[PDB]
Amino acid sequence: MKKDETPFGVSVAVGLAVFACLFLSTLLLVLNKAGRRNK
Amino acid sequence: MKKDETPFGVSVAVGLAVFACLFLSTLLLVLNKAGRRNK
Repeated sequence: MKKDETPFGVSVAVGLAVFACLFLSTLLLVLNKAGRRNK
Repeated sequence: MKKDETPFGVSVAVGLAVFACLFLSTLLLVLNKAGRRNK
């Protein structure tokens, strides 16, 4: 429940986070909309 | 051809990577097919 939190690869955490953030945003909208949009 | 390679957030890089990996796998699959499935 309680642990440290030191800096480790900023550029890495930034990029990776952004990517993961999009993945969660896409799936979230997919379910909410419950309907894929065609061309 | 020659670059550094020091440790930086292992548990973080591992988890984040996995997440991003799945995101790319999903987009690649849907795009690869390039065709929506009807009822």
